[PDB]
Amino acid sequence: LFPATGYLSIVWKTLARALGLGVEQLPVVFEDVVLHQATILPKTGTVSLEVRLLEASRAFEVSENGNLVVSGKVYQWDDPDPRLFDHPESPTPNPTEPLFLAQAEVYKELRLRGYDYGPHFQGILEASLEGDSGRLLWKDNWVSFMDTMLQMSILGSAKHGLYLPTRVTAIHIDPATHRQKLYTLQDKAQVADVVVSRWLRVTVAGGVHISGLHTESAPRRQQEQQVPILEKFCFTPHTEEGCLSERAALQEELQLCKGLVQALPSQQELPRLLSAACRLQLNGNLQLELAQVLAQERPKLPEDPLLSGLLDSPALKACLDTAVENMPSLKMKVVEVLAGHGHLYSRIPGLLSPHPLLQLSYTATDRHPQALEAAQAELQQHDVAQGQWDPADPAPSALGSADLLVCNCAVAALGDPASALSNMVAALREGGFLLLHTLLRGHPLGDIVAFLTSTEPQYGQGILSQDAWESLFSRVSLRLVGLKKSFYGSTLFLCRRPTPQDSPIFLPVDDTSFRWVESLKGILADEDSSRPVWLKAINCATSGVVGLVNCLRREPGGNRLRCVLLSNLSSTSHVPEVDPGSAELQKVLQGDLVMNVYRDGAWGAFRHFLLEEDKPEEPTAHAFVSTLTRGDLSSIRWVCSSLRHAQPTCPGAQLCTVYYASLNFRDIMLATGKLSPDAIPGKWTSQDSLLGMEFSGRDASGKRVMGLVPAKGLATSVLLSPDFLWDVPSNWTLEEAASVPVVYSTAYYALVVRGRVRPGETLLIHSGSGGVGQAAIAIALSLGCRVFTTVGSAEKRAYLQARFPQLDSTSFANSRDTSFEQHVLWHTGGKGVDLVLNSLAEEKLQASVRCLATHGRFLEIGKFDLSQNHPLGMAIFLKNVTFHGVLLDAFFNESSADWREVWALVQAGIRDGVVRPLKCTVFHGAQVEDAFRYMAQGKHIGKVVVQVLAEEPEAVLKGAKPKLMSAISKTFCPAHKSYIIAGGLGGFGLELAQWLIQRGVQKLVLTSRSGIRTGYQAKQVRRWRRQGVQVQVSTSNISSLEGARGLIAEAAQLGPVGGVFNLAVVLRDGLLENQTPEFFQDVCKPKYSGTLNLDRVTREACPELDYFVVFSSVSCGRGNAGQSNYGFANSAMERICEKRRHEGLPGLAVQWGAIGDVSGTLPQRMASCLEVLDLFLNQPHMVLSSFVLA
Amino acid sequence: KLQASVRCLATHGRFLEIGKFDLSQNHPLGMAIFLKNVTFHGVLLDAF
Ligand SMILES: NC(=O)C1=CN([C@@H]2O[C@H](COP(=O)(O)OP(=O)(O)OC[C@H]3O[C@@H](n4cnc5c(N)ncnc54)[C@H](OP(=O)(O)O)[C@@H]3O)[C@@H](O)[C@H]2O)C=CC1
Ligand SMILES: NC(=O)C1=CN([C@@H]2O[C@H](COP(=O)(O)OP(=O)(O)OC[C@H]3O[C@@H](n4cnc5c(N)ncnc54)[C@H](OP(=O)(O)O)[C@@H]3O)[C@@H](O)[C@H]2O)C=CC1
Repeated sequence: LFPATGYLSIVWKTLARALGLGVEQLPVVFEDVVLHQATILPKTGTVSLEVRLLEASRAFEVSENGNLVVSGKVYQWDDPDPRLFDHPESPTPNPTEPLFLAQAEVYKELRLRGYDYGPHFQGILEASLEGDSGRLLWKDNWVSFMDTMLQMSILGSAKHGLYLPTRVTAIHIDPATHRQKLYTLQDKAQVADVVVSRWLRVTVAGGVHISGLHTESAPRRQQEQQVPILEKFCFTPHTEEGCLSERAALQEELQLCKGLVQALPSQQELPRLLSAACRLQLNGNLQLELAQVLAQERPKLPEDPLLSGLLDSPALKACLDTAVENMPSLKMKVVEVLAGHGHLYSRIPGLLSPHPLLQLSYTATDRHPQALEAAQAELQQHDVAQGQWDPADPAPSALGSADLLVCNCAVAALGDPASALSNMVAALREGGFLLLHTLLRGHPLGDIVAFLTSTEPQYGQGILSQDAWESLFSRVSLRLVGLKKSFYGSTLFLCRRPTPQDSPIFLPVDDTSFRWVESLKGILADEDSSRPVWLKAINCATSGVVGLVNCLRREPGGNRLRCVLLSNLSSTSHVPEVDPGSAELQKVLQGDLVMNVYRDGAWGAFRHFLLEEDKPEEPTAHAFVSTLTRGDLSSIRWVCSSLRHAQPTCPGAQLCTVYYASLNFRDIMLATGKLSPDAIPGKWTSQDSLLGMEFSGRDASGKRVMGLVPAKGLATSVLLSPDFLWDVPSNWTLEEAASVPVVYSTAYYALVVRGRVRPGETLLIHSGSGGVGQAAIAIALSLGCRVFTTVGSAEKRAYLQARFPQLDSTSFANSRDTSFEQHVLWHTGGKGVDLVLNSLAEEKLQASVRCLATHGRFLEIGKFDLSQNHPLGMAIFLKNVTFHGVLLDAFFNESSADWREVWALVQAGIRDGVVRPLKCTVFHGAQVEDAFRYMAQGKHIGKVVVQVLAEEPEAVLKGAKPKLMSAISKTFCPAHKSYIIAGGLGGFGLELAQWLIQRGVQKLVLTSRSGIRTGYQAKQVRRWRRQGVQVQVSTSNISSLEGARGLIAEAAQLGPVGGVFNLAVVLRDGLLENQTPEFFQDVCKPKYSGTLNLDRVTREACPELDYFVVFSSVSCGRGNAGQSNYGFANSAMERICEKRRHEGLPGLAVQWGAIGDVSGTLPQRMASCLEVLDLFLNQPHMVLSSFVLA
Repeated sequence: KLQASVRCLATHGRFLEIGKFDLSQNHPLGMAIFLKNVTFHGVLLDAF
């Protein structure tokens, strides 16, 4: 975006040229600068900005493509006053804080906010913590300097979000005093001192003086935001059976197929084929007639759920990951046989996308060129190649040796099992894999397919018994590493070509001293030897050997690494013996898999799976409507509410159940995104919903009440001060009462309190149909005034006429047009109207002002003109006119003593009968989006209310609890509980702490060996303490068990322990040869030992704990080079977390690819990281991962 | 100087104008001030 200071600079240069002076010779003054729009500089091309000056009026105007962009007033400064640039009195006389933000931290904070400034705009050398005074650079560029001024001004604002300048009351520039003020540091760099005075709304530095700067929140909505890949790190046995048993549709399909088979109906292709086969004849069915039939000639059998059920199940992903893992290289070569019918080419490439560094060379082969001729576009979109090899014959040299083979024999027909397997194993490289999908004979579905397809013997041959397949594998000297089996007899074979037998090394890796590193370091050094090196740990289930091998394999010589781990999550589970003579070790050796993990009577390895896309939901009593995507009504959905944790004792609390909640224009503007949430007065969390202003429901005591709330009133419960509650009259209905509060309260405040309306006066009430208009009309007629009202349409006119008989046909006008001015002036004899209640647009507003009579009073309740700061000719005040700015939002913040006046007025109106409920259209809670759309259309008359809960016949109900309801899950914390973040003063720790506080923690303990030693840390800590949070700094190591106990105890003082997070990390990078046992001890001490100490102490004395999060890294699992110790520590942490959950205790381990704001994966922005952390916290899996693919 | 006076106002403030120069000249007045609850009064004893 083009900086506003850029506009100022170009205007200044234009004025200097017009006067003939040079820029540095011309002290200029700006006034009433206004930025109507922001210009976006394109990457390629140029944008022309045109500046026109009106010398007579001292006005300028910048335009682009004939569109106004900037306007204001500019003129030469006749008599510069050096007194002007003297630094103002400091708002805080004595900060007395040696700490101060440096350049890096300043722009780190600004990046967190959303500002991304490059080197040329990084002009702030330092800034005081409060952000009031600092030092700026002077690179001889004016635009950079003034933009740095604006940056300094923005740095102090507590409000979050992205704010940009919109108006500047006045700017003074004096190059001479600027040159005088500049002074040099020790370096040759030139600097100037800046001072910001929020009290006087003035920013002064060098020879510049900005006053009255006004910044307006930007939407801050960027398209094409990063989309992280979410996965769950789950254990996976090598062999499984009944994989798809959970699915019902598959079972129903099986029932249908067997039913047709019985005695020799659905949309699925296979049941349709069976029905066709049985249709022609009940007995003696022709093989030809059943083989061919319309709606079956297509290769839609694979599309049948039964046949391709396993492929859709994760088993395919597990097998593919297993194949990829045991690759000496980082590149994979895969070939598909009979691809025309297999169609795996359309599926396999998609599954391997998550791997960041993997490079794939896929090639599809078929018996005949015409087969697979179709879908050539599908092949083209992927990196695949055509093929002609027919498996029966020996493989062509072109394919040669490939890492992996995929067959999909279940649908494709194989000429002969033995011959095809021989050809394949010939094609398969040494140590490669053969993925084979087939249907097992002797199973119900197997027998059913055997009865069918008898016409083609080749397919019949493909169907074989499980033991037959196993025997076939042995004959071709192929070893079955793993097997996946469906519940209906389908299966998925994964076989590996044996590698030349070699004597394997054995190295215990369970020593706590890490001295085994030297032993391993020596062995790997002997790169000449090709003997595989088998690391095996059996002493501890928490050994993180998995991460170690994952990292080591990348480093040179890592090809020889192979792991064997025994981790049982149940003590009762026995431990197999891994002695060389023991059978199990020999079996795993024959398999020759990199990862061999045994857990509770099963051999397997950890795998990555994409987790469910759906957002978790739970049944809750407290939930509030929210828009998950700002500006989209389609996203409106219910979310869990923080009200679950609340104190009923407090008299100010007065928690109330919600039955009907109304919608107002403000709610639509918020949902539509036309109104920024920050525009709502008050201190609001960044993540929250500000929908709904009024409601009506039963109090905690059951008494029916209607209430008014600043926001969050559209929910199943509201926390409200009793001052904002009225008792519903016995004759009203809770639905009716849902409309009275806001409209009547604002009408009374506008007329009686401010306008001081007297009986017999004259009024002009715009938008009579609207709720506020109806309330105002009802109030006025009671006094006995004469009313003029404007209505958009004829039906609204008729409705108002019916509702208010006293009102007359001459009391109407047209609102959408500006013709009412003539009508009012004519029917009033030209005198005008005493009182005006205006809520219309700029031109309508100007028209209304002319309607005022002498001693008139203008009541303004709109916002558009006020926000835009449109001018108002003051000549109207020559009469005794009084202009009122009426905002009801002020009461919710202060002046409650004043608010009681309006409360009494509304109560008196209610009891006297003046107050009448408006017409209501009811939408059920589940249809809230429909209500929003209907009100957005603008055809509604009266109010739109959402029936959150139906009213009971009883007048007063003892238990007013809301009915349980299902909504999206969110994370909130009780106020009384205490939370601990180990190493919370790091880059991630502080951001996580802030995120938690926004969830209402109120009691925090941050651990760090060094303690507060940076300006940013001190700034954040003091900011939090100002909000009332009880922050604490420990400096107690979690590595030492005594240290962990002390940390927990001191945390308990603030209150019961709620959650503990382990973000402590010390890293010592370097290749294995460089690593030494000391570095491993140092790296694992805060992460491995600390986690064990925290687990022990928490399980000992933290009964109320519910959150136990341990931050791991993607390097573990995925693998990375030169970070073996890091991977080991992370893997150990993950193992501890996995064990904890098995016992019912809470525990979580998160793997982050990279953090940007504070291995082929781009750094992830902090906002996305926190969102994903919330989602993870709400999920039940033991370990989760997140990263952004390059 | 009139513009300077407007800025000094606080929320719920009231502005009482008794000078008749700017009013007669019909000089502009930014309406953004009214966002803060504010009542701009045009005082003229002459009416009585
Ligand atoms: N103290 C304060 O600052 C407060 C201010 N207010 C203001 O009161 C005003 C009136 O609110 P209220 O009458 O309850 O609003 P409603 O939406 O209930 O009524 C809107 C009225 O104005 C017109 N209108 C407004 N918005 C739309 C729209 N999106 N689509 C179609 N027609 C629309 C309608 O047509 P038509 O007019 O043509 O018949 C209708 O008469 C608002 O401007 C609000 O900001 C309210 C309370 C507090
Ligand atoms: N890209 C990333 O940053 C990624 C982060 N992670 C993990 O996420 C977490 C957050 O990392 P992040 O905060 O960015 O990194 P930091 O390096 O900033 O975290 C280390 C912090 O912990 C403190 N600390 C060190 N030892 C201890 C100890 N024994 N007890 C208490 N505090 C201690 C350090 O202070 P001091 O040195 O003075 O003790 C420092 O403040 C870490 O667990 C990290 O491993 C993993 C994946 C990606």
